[PDB]
Amino acid sequence: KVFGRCELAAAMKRHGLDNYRGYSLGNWVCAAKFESNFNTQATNRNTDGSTDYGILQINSRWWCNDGRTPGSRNLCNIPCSALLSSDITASVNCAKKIVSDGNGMNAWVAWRNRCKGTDVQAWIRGCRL
Ligand SMILES: [Cl-]
Ligand SMILES: [Cl-]
Ligand code: NA
Repeated sequence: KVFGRCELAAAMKRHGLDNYRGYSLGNWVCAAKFESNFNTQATNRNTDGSTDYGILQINSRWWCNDGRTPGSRNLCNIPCSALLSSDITASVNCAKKIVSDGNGMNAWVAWRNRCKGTDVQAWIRGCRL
């Protein structure tokens, strides 16, 4: 599923992401835009053989099991394919665990490079929340 911007903002808000660990809704929408272009089916292979999955590009080395990342952990206790669903529930619940692990949203390289320190409220502007 390819979300609209306001559609994703509303779905993330309903799943508890607005101000989660102090990160306003605009940060999460900005991250999803540059991680996946709002596409729940996005995958990308990394150099170490891990793969990033879904609308927030969650990495198989630490967070989900894809059966092909040897010596990886599965800290969200899900198959990585669950992160590709049109229902973002699994991605959001895993994201909540990642952002809580000490490094905040710096875990997402696109957020660090393209959202951090910008006017992220622009990403939810005009949406009916
Ligand atoms: Cl915001
Ligand atoms: Cl933080
Ligand atoms: Na894994």
